Amino acid sequence: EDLRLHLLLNTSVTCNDGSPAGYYLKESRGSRRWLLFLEGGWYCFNRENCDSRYDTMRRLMSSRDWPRTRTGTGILSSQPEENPYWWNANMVFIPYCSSDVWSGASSKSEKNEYAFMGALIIQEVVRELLGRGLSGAKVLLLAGSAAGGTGVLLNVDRVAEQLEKLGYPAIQVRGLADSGWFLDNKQYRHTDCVDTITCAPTEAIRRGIRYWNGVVPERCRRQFQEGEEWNCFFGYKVYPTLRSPVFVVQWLFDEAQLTVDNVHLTGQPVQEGLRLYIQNLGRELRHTLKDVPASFAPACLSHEIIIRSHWTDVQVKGTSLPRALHCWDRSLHKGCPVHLVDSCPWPHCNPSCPT
Amino acid sequence: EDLRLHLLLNTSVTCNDGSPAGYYLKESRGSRRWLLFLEGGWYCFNRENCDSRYDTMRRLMSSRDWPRTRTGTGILSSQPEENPYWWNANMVFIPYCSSDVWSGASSKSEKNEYAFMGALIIQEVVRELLGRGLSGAKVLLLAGSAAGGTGVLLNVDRVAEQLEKLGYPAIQVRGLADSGWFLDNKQYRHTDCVDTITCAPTEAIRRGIRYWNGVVPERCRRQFQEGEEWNCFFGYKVYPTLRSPVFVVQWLFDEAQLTVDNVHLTGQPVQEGLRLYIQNLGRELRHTLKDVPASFAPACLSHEIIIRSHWTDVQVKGTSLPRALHCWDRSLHKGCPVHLVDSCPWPHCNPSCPT
Ligand SMILES: *[C@@H]1O[C@H](CO)[C@@H](O)[C@H](O)[C@H]1NC(C)=O
Ligand SMILES: *[C@@H]1O[C@H](CO)[C@@H](O)[C@H](O)[C@H]1NC(C)=O
Ligand SMILES: [Cl-]
Ligand SMILES: [Cl-]
Ligand SMILES: [Cl-]
Ligand SMILES: [Cl-]
Ligand code: NA
Ligand code: NA
Ligand code: NA
Ligand code: NA
Repeated sequence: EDLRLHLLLNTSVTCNDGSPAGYYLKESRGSRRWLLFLEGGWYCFNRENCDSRYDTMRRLMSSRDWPRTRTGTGILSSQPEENPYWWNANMVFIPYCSSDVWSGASSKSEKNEYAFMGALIIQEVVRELLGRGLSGAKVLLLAGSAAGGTGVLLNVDRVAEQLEKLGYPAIQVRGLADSGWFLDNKQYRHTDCVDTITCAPTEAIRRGIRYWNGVVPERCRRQFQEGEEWNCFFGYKVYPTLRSPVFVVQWLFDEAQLTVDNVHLTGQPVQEGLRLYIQNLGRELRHTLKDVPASFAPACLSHEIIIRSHWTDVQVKGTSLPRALHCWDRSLHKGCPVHLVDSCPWPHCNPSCPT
Repeated sequence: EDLRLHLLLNTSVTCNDGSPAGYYLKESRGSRRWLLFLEGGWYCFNRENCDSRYDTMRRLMSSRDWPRTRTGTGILSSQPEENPYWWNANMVFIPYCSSDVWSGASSKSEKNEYAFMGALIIQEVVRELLGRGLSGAKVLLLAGSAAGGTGVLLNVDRVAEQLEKLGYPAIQVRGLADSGWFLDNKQYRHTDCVDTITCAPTEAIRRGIRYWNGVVPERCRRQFQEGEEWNCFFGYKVYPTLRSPVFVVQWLFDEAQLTVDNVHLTGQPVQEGLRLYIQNLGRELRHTLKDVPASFAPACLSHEIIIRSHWTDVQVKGTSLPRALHCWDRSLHKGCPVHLVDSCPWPHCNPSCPT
């Protein structure tokens, strides 16, 4: 009933500490649909901060204590009531143990404590799954939440290419990026960049990319000058050059965006300046989605949705996320919308927001 | 949420008493799948017996008191937990008001009290649905239980032809016949044919066909001599010449078959002769399904299944009916069986039978 853990067979490809990376799998032999989900969980952008992460959030840097099984939730649930359209898919959860926003593509240097291999983890999972049924797939949906969402944007075209090169051109590779669409904006009030809470988005990725030896998609890399590849971690910059179809799910007021912007909305009264900052951030997010054909962007203050059990409950313009996703799937193959962006100005202006 | 009643616009096509026939409809604009379900409810084969039926089961002869709405159940449910694969289909329930096993194709004669138009009801429903979305369909599944099941066998190729003639050759017409697969066998002990309870199966249909002016499929009609069209109401005789794919669901020990065979199994001890009769009936039913590629035939004493809420619960050889149906749908488009026939000798030898 649960997804079962498999540790990768390729010993070169590891979590930060060198323990084997892996994936959880629940096979569904009556379906040709595969859902490959990339876990989120922030990042670390220097050795001091990765050392702290290792001490406090070891599961995000090591496979040593991963459980043998995981129950799928939300889009990974095999229960029809929880996942009405896609419950019968082949379900894969790839734990995030690379701290690199799934962008690392090099073996560890002798001058590093940690290895940053997230892009290679994805590649190796895909290769091992080919011997487990993925060879027969019709659709491979690379999905992800938060850092995993950004990971989808960074890896979907790599995966697409990989399957073609390996001899499986009929598998349709698509992406689903949830809560991974950020603005490289100015903080409301500044804090010096010392950790992931205090570091403005541009600065965090400029530092991170270098530390991780992170790679970005080739089609986006071209658009920016040498040393300016950090741009490609920002959805509105990377999205227009993608080859693969990607559906974008994004809360207009994402809690992680607010955190790195040094805004904390807790149900307190706010001053006009903060009001304006927050309203403008929602407008800016809307602006970036105007030409994204397949999107779901409710006016709520939240973070992540697709593996949450109550992902069926939020609606935009009268339509749920699972339905919008189904409509998109059909469009890629009347009364079935795929572009669903709220336009009201403040979080919870949509009555269906999670509470 | 419910299916809503529509009375047919074609005034020539009526229930037994001349009231308008009709259909219940729940549209699902995000699906190209249509389920058209034919209700069962025995038959009447002369005026005396139809008069009694009118007095005691008027709903089966008249639309006068039909409710404005009906909740879909089983395969007609829009609830994922109840109908895991096909909950999102366009749902149509066609009430049985013709008492003719859906075989009547003539206007009423002035020498009759009742009109027998069941084949024409189906045709007229299909024509009216074309203006309601069916024009866009990918799959039209003509399904039915008991008399409706036999109705599927009698009408599926007519429907197929009809859609082609009307200019919609891309719609894939298929059938699902539940509890409509009977043997034209000898009664265990004889009773004179005076009503539907006492009349042996051959005699019932020989009488009925004539009374109804019933029509049978052309491909089967050819196989039998003039006046021997009654043969075509028996699945094992009509099935081999069908053009359309038909999935057959049949309890090995169908309660209606036993009734017309003058057997009543109620959990009492039975004599060896009755034991042998019942065992042979199961063997015979098995024999008739050996070359039916898509079938689900559990060793249970029951009648009907596909619109029952607990249709998900019975299993044969480890597989449920909704799954077998999904596997068949995929086959028509490994680890996905479609031919599922029990081989044990007595009802309830399958532990999953309904209780
Ligand atoms: C092992 O992983 C590395 C990096 O992803 C890759 O280049 C190599 O092809 C893999 N080896 C095998 C045998 O799959
Ligand atoms: C009315 O129904 C009759 C019998 O089914 C049929 O022959 C005729 O074509 C129908 N008329 C219309 C206008 O659909
Ligand atoms: Cl299945
Ligand atoms: Cl390091
Ligand atoms: Cl839909
Ligand atoms: Cl009559
Ligand atoms: Na902050
Ligand atoms: Na709006
Ligand atoms: Na009887
Ligand atoms: Na068996």
